Amino acid sequence: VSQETVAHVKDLIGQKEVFVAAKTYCPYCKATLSTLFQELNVPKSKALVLELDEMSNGSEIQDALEEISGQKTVPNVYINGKHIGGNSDLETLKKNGKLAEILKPVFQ
Repeated sequence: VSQETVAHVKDLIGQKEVFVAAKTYCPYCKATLSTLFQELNVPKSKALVLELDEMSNGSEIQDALEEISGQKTVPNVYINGKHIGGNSDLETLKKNGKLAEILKPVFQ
């Protein structure tokens, strides 16, 4: 993956306060999105969700994402331009109480 693609994906990542790279027919992508938007009431106007398998450039976005973080799996979550991880990481932070404070400024 090119440095220009890498830079573009970083730009995508930091546009909105919540970023999720997901795919359709992905059980834990669904779980992640439900946690964020249905359980925790994150305003969708403050989020960018990419469905990579719907995007003609979906495959290179994912490669760029792996380059940036080393994560190969979806969902891939960033909050405030900072890498959260996948559904397992999100769930850890949810149970920790850390997620609520992480999201605090999204409700700002």
